[PDB]
Amino acid sequence: ASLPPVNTDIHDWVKTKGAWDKGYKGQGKVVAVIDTGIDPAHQSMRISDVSTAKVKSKEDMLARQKAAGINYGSWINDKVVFAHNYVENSDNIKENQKYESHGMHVTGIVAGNSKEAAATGERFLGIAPEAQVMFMRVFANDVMGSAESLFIKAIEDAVALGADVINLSLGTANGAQLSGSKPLMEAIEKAKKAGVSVVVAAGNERVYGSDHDDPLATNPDYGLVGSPSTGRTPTSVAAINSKWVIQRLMTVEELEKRADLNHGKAIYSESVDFKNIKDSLGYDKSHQFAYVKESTDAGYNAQDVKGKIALIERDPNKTYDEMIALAKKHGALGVLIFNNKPGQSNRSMNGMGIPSAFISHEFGKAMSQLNGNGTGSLEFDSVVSKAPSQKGNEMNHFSNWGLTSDGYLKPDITAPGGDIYSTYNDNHYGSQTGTSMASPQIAGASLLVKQYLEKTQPNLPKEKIADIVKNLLMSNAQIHVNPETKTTTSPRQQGAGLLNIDGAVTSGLYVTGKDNYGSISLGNITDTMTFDVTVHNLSNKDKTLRYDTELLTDHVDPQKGRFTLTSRSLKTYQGGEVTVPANGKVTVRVTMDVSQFTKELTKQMPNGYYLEGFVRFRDSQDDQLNRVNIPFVGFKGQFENLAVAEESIYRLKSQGKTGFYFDESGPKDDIYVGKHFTGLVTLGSETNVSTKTISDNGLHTLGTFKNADGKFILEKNAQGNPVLAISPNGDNNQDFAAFKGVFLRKYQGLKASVYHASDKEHKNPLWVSPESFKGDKNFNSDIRFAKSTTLLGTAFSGKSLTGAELPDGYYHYVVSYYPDVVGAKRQEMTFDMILDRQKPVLSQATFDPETNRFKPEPLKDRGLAGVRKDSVFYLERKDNKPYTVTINDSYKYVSVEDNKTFVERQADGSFILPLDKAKLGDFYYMVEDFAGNVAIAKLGDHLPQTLGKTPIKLKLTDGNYQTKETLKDNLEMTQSDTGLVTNQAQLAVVHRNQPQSQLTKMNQDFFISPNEDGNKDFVAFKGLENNVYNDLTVNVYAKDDHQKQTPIWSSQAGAGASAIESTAWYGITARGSKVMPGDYQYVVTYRDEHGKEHQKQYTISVNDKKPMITQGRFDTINGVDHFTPDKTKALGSSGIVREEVFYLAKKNGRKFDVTEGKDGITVSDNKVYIPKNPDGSYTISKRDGVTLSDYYYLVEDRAGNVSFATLRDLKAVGKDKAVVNFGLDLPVPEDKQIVNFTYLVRDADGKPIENLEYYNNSGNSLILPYGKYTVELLTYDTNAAKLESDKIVSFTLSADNNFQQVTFKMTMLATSQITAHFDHLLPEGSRVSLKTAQGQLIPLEQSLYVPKAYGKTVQEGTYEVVVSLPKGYRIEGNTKVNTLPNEVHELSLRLVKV
Ligand SMILES: [Ca+2]
Ligand SMILES: [Ca+2]
Ligand SMILES: [Ca+2]
Ligand SMILES: [Ca+2]
Ligand SMILES: [Ca+2]
Ligand SMILES: [Ca+2]
Ligand SMILES: [Ca+2]
Ligand SMILES: [Ca+2]
Ligand SMILES: [Ca+2]
Ligand SMILES: [Ca+2]
Ligand SMILES: [Cl-]
Ligand SMILES: [Mg+2]
Repeated sequence: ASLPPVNTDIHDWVKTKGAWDKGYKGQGKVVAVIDTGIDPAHQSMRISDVSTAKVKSKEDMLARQKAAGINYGSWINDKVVFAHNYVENSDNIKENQKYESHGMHVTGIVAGNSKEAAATGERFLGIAPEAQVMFMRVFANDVMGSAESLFIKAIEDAVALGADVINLSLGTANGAQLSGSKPLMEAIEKAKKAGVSVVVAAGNERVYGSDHDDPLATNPDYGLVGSPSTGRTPTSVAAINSKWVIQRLMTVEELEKRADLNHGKAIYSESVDFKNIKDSLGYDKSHQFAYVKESTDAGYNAQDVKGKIALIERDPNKTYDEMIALAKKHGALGVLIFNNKPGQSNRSMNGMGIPSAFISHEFGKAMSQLNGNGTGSLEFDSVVSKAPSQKGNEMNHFSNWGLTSDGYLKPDITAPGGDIYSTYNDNHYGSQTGTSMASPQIAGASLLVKQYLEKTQPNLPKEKIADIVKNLLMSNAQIHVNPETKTTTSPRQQGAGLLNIDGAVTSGLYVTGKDNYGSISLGNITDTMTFDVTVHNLSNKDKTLRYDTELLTDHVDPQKGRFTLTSRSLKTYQGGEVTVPANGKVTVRVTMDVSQFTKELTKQMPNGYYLEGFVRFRDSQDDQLNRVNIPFVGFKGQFENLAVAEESIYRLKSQGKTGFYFDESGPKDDIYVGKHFTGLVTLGSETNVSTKTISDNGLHTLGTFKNADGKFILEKNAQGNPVLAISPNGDNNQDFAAFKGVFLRKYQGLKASVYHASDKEHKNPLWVSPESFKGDKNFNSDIRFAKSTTLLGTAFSGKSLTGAELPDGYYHYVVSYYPDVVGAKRQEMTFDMILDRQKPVLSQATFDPETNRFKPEPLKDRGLAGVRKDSVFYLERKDNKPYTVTINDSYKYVSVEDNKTFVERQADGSFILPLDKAKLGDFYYMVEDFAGNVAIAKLGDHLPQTLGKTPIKLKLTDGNYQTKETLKDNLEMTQSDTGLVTNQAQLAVVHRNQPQSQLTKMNQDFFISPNEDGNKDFVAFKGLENNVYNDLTVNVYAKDDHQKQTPIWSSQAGAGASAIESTAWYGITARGSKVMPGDYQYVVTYRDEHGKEHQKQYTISVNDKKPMITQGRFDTINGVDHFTPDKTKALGSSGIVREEVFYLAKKNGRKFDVTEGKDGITVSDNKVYIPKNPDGSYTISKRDGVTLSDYYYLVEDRAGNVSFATLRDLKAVGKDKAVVNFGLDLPVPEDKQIVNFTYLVRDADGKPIENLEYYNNSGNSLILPYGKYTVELLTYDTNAAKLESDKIVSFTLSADNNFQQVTFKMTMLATSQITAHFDHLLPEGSRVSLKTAQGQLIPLEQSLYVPKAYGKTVQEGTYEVVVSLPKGYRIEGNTKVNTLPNEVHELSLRLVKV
């Protein structure tokens, strides 16, 4: 034919045609695209001449599938020769959106091959139009736990069926190169060895803080490159913006003759919120407009109010809505805001509170339309046009940057990802932006460089080939120059440069540093950079090249102290010439003294800076052919040791500074707990004098207190300092303190320790958090990404490693951690901390009867916290009672507080009491310390009845209004009883208040469920009332410890047979960790009056699993619904001991109710019970106001675990239907568990079941007809847990077994870090390994940034550092370590010679 022309907007730039014209189009290669969707009907989806393809027919395929075990997924046509949906286990591979399919677009880019024209009039091709496509539909739901296993099957399938390259969009911000998820890394190594190029988008988060503000110059570790592409084997791809852009434009023909404005044709950007221009003004219809100066009202009133689309420049003060709305007010019809900054890329507003005028941003100050001076006409194109782009040849804003988390240079290379036009569904095309557009450009190009290498170097093995495909692509790339600043683009942003395909299949040169890689990561840099660059020549003629090295660093806006993410050029240090043998290599030695720049740069980057850049090679004769180059980066400083956390908001405020994400709005020194800072947090709860407080107040920043307005304020003591103090007394007011961090770098090994503050060197921990934590920097790339993280696992509560109470005193609470670089130093951060459990001093005061002046003694605390506030209040009666009860009808919540009203405090320290407003003696005086201890005297308590007189001295004592609740006792012990006691409470069903609990005897069913639900949470011992129990100890022993010799929890000193709490075991170790389900020996020992030793032994069982309610039966009897639950079994620890049917009656409009008992207020569900009939049915009756979803069935096991279901939910099961439920069986507490996993159920022929119905609102419980089935575990968090039982389980539903329980038994995974640190660098030829318990070797390799150190992350276990060592050498030091979970273990080892 005479075919439409090809769009070379991208090919001209990346120089594709230099490869096409040498016969490299992808013919007989295959790209495996792992991604979201694909339409293989698309006209683009085409091969020319199947005869030359890798796979020549639908049968060549079924011949490849069975060949390697793939029993699933079809061949579709000559182009898309394999496709399987790995999420469903489906062959539904096409997405259904607005034709907008991501994976469609990606495939268009790598291998589109259309003959037809898109809407421009051109036809579009990929980099490899003649390559074949296998598509793996693979994508992630949170609901899975980990989609990784799916990606690995797609990778392994792709390899097996014979791909040449794989294209992944997959990414996890702040990847490491050496420690990504190992199952996925190894899958990738496996493709490399099969000669597969693994090409991965680098991510779209850009850099730390990117949704907030540019990064502080004290924080150079701002990189965020993706978790798989950051690995050494993949090719990791950054994105540049296309120079040409295909969009609907706007045209004023009255500006046709301005050729620098694309002939009167503008790029307009409406806000992502609204986008109302097409639907409100309509394409292809012409409208008036009128320049408005000044978006006030003045500006010629409203000339642009008749029909004119209003045209206004941006007022950087007035907001986008103060503008659109003010225009719509004057009659707008729709407004254009044209940019105030000249030459700038159309700011993105979003901004849509009060739009409704149909608005857009017109390109720049440029495109100020001033024809006939304000008046003009304009229309909106309905078809897309080619336009110069307002941001072409710029790095795309969001391409990931920086180094990998562990210090390596990535990404590797750049390609066009901004505004790329490619294929959508249903013969549509569209344009779309991101680093995963750039990635298929490079996937395509490595198709072609592979074709080449295969023709031109046929003696290259599978294993070596993908690594050379990469090294050519990089080394031949065009080093990009930032156009706004005229400086080389950072290699941390652009990699080895912009893609140059021709260069790569033409020059036959590539470059390599010492590490045999197309880029160079030097580690730390010290006043002298020396390194070895190596050029390689695949030609059999030869090349002579002249070279020179440009050295860069990061520019810093000195007004702001923030990186600008642009590079400044230091010095193009000069090189030389060298000649590169045919089929050989030559090595040159670059050397630069940078001593010169240290002072100027250390001044603006006090924690160090990057020294990076390129080494350029040109042909010595003609400097435009044989252009190749290598990137490098080092760190002037100690990259491994950069601060991991931002400094504490305390220290920063104290030195006039602020947090990177800290919102300083509000009253001076407000630290509301929802802001973002490093700090400590604690729980508060109010003190009430007229009723028992029934709920706490939530977390607040420790050291802050509500001021009059209820904002929480960092108060200072007399010396002008905040006070970090907790009062671990049981009252839930500041009883604990926990670390909250704003993390700057990825952290690992994080724990909390408490030392006595006179233990200055932190050598004797008194308490350590039971676990250790690890996590990500708070990079905040958009709203979904936390600006701070709270680690409640670091809660300290004044108990020690033993559970003993640590005395009131002055301690250091030390949070320690490590960055993710081997060899780094442990970073501590210290909080001075008071343990004070003592209320302030209530002495006496001077009341004078006619000045009405109450003045108390000056304020004195007991303990170190210090008095913080002085108060007087009375209880204003209201609805006749001194407190108000408040029922949050929507959250089903009740709260109660005093009607406290406060008397102002005159500056001299006293109070003028309003006795018009209540009696003296109904006023309370209150003194609070900084730890939360609260003293309150009711001053009437010590009033003389001689009221009116002359000034009297009044005695004040505390009323113990702030105390810890205590549990209702009521119990009388006979000698019959065991001695054991536990607690009893019902489970709320509607209200979310804490149900009333009270003590109960325990003379059977020795089983507890430590879940803090009120019911059987502990085992305490209570003695006969007149018996004596001297020296009373409880110890708990594991079942292994049959000699009862090493306790795992013991009563603290001073426990007594009648203080129950002192004796209560809550299934917890001495450290306060929940014990595992199992049996334990609870041993009570005491001496009586006579000194005879007594011991009472009991076997307690711990188990907190909720019971599983099965669907029962329903029958109609005398016209009334009858419910018959299935027979519960009673076989111990889980057997049912309580069975209820009830319903909730509405009263006062709701289903719960408040009752004002003698102590205080209590909340209950309006429960009404249904007698069990003698046939085991319950009669579910008529009852005005009550529907079947108001009737419940409830069960309790011997442990006190409770479950319930509405009868509506149980009745949704047909009478012929059965129910199967799937779950995981982990040997840990319910709060320590995965719940996330997906599964496939197949019917008796192997067909996936369709049209799912769920049982009792659980997506792990299905309603199915009777039959044979199988279930297969699809996904689960494989970093957290290992499957142990069968992955496929067969089961049969039937009217007898109409409820099946299928569980996948699992074990749980725990890692540790090990670092071996040496004295002096080890001699050449030494090898370091970890030797495992079974005798195997785990090789370690030198740390880049810390070369005396070798480390790895391992499975929790016992290891020994073995070292191989030549000549006469020896290692001394402890080489053995028993790792702990999430811990970091350092072995300092010593190298010795003679
Ligand atoms: Ca196409
Ligand atoms: Ca408080
Ligand atoms: Ca307290
Ligand atoms: Ca070390
Ligand atoms: Ca105190
Ligand atoms: Ca107060
Ligand atoms: Ca319980
Ligand atoms: Ca289906
Ligand atoms: Ca160092
Ligand atoms: Ca463990
Ligand atoms: Cl922004
Ligand atoms: Mg912005």
